[PDB]
Amino acid sequence: MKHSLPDLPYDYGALEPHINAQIMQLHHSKHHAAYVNNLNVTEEKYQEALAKGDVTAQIALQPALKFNGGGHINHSIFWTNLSPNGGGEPKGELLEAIKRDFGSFDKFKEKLTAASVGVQGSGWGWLGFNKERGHLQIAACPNNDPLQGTTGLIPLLGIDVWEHAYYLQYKNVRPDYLKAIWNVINWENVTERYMACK
Amino acid sequence: MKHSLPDLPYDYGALEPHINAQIMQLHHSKHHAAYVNNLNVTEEKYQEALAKGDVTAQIALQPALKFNGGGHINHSIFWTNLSPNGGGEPKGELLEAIKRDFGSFDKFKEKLTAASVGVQGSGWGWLGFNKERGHLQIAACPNNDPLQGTTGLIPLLGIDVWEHAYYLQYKNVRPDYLKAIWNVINWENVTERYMACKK
Ligand SMILES: [K+]
Ligand SMILES: [K+]
Ligand SMILES: [K+]
Ligand SMILES: [Mn+2]
Ligand SMILES: [Mn+2]
Repeated sequence: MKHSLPDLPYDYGALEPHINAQIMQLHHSKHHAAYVNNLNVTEEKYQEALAKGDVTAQIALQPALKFNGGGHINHSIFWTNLSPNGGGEPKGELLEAIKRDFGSFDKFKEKLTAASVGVQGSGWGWLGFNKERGHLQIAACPNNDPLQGTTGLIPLLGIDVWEHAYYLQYKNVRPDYLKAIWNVINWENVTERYMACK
Repeated sequence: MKHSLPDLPYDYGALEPHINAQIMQLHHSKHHAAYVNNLNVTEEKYQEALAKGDVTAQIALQPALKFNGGGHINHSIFWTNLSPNGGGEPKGELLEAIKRDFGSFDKFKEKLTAASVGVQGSGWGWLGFNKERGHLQIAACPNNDPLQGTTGLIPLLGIDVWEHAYYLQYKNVRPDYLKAIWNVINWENVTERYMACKK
């Protein structure tokens, strides 16, 4: 009945040298912890305002709900999208879909990189599934706005481009972080999410 | 719970010739009614989502909640802000505050007119009360975003500048609508809302 912080499925240092253990520990144990806690606080406030029919209070809570709820949604997916066992290319129908919809795996990587580099301020780049069209789709989201809740696309792979996702290690050079992160993408998890859509 | 469409404080033609009866009837019986109906549907969907801990669903419902919920909030205030016995100027402490914060009643009208005419697309112009600062403040809101829920200001007087608020009568000439509406402002209601902000 309450949202909880999922354990990281690997050690804080498991993604070194691509994302260092200081980032992983802060990102999970400080940043995500705060979203979950503030999400639960906001949800309780929203339950009270709903039961009273206080629409002003409901609307005033929307920023916190989207930001912290989106934070919890996005980071929960993000941790499973990475793995010490990741890197390389997907296989099977996910790879065939990537080649069909984006031309090639490398072309897909440069489109998702571009979407991720192009976020001005805080946000996320996403590979999603468009269930209406039955094909893959790339989108960028601001701050912690979550993909499915704001666009209807089913999330397959997210890349956090908030500065806390990379700054300690890569400083201002966001492209260096994006170069590195391809080495730890958990294509097994992205594949499972894709198959679940179809 | 279940929100309801409030009765109008007067009949649909009571604000003529400034806002014609066809507009008032559509505005209350069709537009506000739809906000209530869609607000109730959206609240029930949010109750289901909360019980499931479905945060995606909660967030997907926010546009409909803000739009219809804000529509309900704003129009409920709007109807009480107008009156067949309105027009003229406020008195007492509200008039004192208007002179103090905007210089004069006429300069206040200019500023609220300008904010309302300046909305690009659908929206509202508002005179509000800033509780933190203890003075009056003019703001504009897009679409049906409600004043207090999005800015913290307490609404005193709102002017709907959605096209459905004036188009049938004034067509594209929103400034003529703004000039006419001053004739039906219920300063008694605005005063009540102001006094409530500070006792
Ligand atoms: K590196
Ligand atoms: K006339
Ligand atoms: K009058
Ligand atoms: Mn993050
Ligand atoms: Mn309206």
